Amino acid sequence: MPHAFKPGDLVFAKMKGYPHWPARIDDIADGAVKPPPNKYPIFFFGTHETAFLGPKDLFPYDKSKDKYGKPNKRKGFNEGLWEIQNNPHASYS
Repeated sequence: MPHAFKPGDLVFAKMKGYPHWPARIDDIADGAVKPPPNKYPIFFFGTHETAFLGPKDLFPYDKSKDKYGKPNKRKGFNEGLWEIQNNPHASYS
């Protein structure tokens, strides 16, 4: 039975204007900017961008990969697919 989202969780994350995108829930570093309430820090594989999203835009990676885990013309996407499959917990700084 599912829990709330926690840092380390792998997802596809949905932003307007973009396809469902390989991502993870990030930690917040000591001293770093906190997200707004009820939002999560989302790290997008491939582009290495961070956005703040709520659960309605977060789809568990395992359940959704068959649908969303296919190659895409969009910049960074295919790099993103490799990262989430091959080293999803790596430092990408």
